[PDB]
Amino acid sequence: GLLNPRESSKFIAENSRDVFIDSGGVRRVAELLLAKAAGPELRVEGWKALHELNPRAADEAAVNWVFVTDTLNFSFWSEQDEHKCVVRYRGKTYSGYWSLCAAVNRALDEGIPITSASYYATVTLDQVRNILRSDTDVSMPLVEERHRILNETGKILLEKFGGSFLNCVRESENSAQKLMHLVVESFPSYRDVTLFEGKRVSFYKRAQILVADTWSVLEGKGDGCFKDISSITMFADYRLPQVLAHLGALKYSDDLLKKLLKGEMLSYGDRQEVEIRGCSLWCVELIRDCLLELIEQKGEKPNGEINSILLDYYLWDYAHDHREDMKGIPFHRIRCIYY
Ligand SMILES: Nc1nc2[nH]cc(CN[C@H]3C=C[C@H](O)[C@@H]3O)c2c(=O)[nH]1
Repeated sequence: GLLNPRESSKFIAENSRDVFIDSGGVRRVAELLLAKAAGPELRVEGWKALHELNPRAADEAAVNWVFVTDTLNFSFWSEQDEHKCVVRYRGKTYSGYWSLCAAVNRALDEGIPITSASYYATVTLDQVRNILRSDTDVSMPLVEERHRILNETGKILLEKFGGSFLNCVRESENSAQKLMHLVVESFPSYRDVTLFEGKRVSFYKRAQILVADTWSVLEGKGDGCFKDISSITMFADYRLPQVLAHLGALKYSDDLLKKLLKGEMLSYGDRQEVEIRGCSLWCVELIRDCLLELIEQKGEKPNGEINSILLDYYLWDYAHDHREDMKGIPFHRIRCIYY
């Protein structure tokens, strides 16, 4: 049956018709990452320290915060950049995924317990629209899907887990793989699985980022100490492929680039879609191996364990900060609940 994400990705990358991993671009990105390796952008602390919307505390509240956001961590792109969902929070302005986090903090500050399953298990579509309200005329995408998943997720947390994601965390016994597995098996919307060449492959974008984010928000300590944190892969979404294609690590075929430039919508499980995700996932594994080797070849001792989580976080932010520079190669478009 099921290949795990890393195995899935290797298999996809090796049998890919429309997407290509370019060793030269793998080298480049590794070296761009090397010069940054001592800075907060490739430390676990950077998750809090570079993102003011992320929770400060390492408590049950923060953990449940990470849960609700990674539960809804899918599909923020809009049809045009002039015409998107924006949320204002404490006099600052956020679009995309950050507009979700703003929306959450905004609700918490209003006093609505949006990070509590007791609440979001029975929250209405009308309430959800309210909480996620935009400050432009344009709504966040798939709000109906965000409502349905909240209700399903809340119920399951209240029934199986005492209404707290901290309980799920503790049950994983400091294993990131077990936490990822528990999540995938307990919460339907996280089942980020499809087909390729007649084998079941897995990506687990949201499940993996949820584990990474649990790790980050608890600062790699306590219930968020994970002995096996380096086993987590990148989180295969639509932005990380874009920024790997920009930097020269990923190459797309004529036909694929055709779709991307015209804004033609991909479907979840389309081969080309699957190939982009799988190749991206494997691409990052290769950049990580390159970087570690470069760090070795300069006879160094890093001050923290570099892993595929941290590279992903970095490259995602890079995506965000350098959007204008990437116009030339668009991100692939899809509407699904998985990313
Ligand atoms: N691949 C990927 N997909 C994603 N969707 C949403 C996020 C949001 N994560 C944020 C927290 C730390 C990261 O630097 C990023 O600012 C994300 C990602 O960090 N990576």
